[PDB]
Amino acid sequence: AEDKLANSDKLAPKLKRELEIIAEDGRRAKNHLLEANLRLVVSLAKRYTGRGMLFLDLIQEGNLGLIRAVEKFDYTKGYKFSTYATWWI
DNA sequence: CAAGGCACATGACAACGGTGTTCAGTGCCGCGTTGCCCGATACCCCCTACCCGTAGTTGACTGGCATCCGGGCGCCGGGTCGCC
Repeated sequence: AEDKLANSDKLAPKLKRELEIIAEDGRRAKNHLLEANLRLVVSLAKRYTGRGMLFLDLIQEGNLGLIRAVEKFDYTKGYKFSTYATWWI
């Protein structure tokens, strides 16, 4: 939807708003996924705590890795998101 | 006995002696004042070796940490909920 909106060719206004709405719903689902995986990322932050970096800082950096991973994740892989994410985390 | 005539020496007279200056010229023989000559030195090039940053890696793997009491001591000062 956002790809089609990004193109310069003219689209109908109602169709453009529908595409924007679908992209917004995708954004909402993205944040749903991130909040779901917050627990995994804090677990992996535990896994590297106590090495001179504050635990919440490690959590935040892992969260950066998490947003990267979701930005690079899709169902085309026949695996759960948990297995794929942990590498990027 | 006085006056006039000859010896030696004498007031100056220059010119040599010997030696000290003079402006004069030209060198004599030590410092320099500069053209080379090289020699080294900064400064472009090419090559590759290695430091450092970026980007993947798919069974599954979904909430942690150990705190903290034997100050001690008092006050300020505010909050905080009972009180009637």
